[PDB]
Amino acid sequence: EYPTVSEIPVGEVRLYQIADGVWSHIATQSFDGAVYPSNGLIVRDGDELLLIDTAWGAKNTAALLAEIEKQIGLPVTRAVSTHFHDDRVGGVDVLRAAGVATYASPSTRRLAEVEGNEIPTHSLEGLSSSGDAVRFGPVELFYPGAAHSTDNLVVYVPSASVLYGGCAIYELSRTSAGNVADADLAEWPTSIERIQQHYPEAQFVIPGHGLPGGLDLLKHTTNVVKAHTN
Ligand SMILES: CC(=O)SC[C@@H](CCCCc1ccccc1)P(=O)(O)O
Ligand SMILES: [Zn+2]
Ligand SMILES: [Zn+2]
Repeated sequence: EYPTVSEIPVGEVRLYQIADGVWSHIATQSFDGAVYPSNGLIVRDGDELLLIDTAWGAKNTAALLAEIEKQIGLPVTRAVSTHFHDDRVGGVDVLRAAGVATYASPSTRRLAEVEGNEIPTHSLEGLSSSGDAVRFGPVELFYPGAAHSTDNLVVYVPSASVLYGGCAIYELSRTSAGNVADADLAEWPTSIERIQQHYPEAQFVIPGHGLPGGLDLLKHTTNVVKAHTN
């Protein structure tokens, strides 16, 4: 029932309802000769929608906006990118062209600029130290410390007990670290520990790629990272 990579041609986007007023969005994109699925989040914010992460590329993000208009019909008014790589900020220009106010931490904005990626317009203050959390409409943003990247944020929806880990959290079936180019393998288990401490009550955990699960994904990810380290 959760859509898989084989079911979503590149350029199409699926919406999956996780709880009332909470959806994931699922897209697919080419990376180094293979196509991968990728998740983001959509959260009802009163009469508006809060978007967490692009759909990995301009074309996919446009399809996401279209699918949202068709299936939900509320405007996306704000978007947060959880780190600076293309699967998270690629498409920010499309969001801005459609009237969406784009946000990310100062760190993410700077790293995106250096990388030559699209740059979210607005900075999110209050997230510069490991353990920092801030409220952002219907969600809490949390910086757990360096993991998949040094800037990676996670997102909690308190009304639904949904934890979106982004690329810091792996799906259960995944045994192999992916692109760990900007990763901090030594810090990553500690950062997961911070997430586990801060959100002990999470009922649903959404990884950056693949199938949703529960808090068991946190331990699974730590095991995989440590294996790539041992
Ligand atoms: C999310 C990651 O692991 S890094 C993001 C890169 C894409 C990563 C896809 C890696 C992957 C490998 C195996 C299964 C799922 C995803 P990009 O810099 O092109 O946005
Ligand atoms: Zn990344
Ligand atoms: Zn990713």
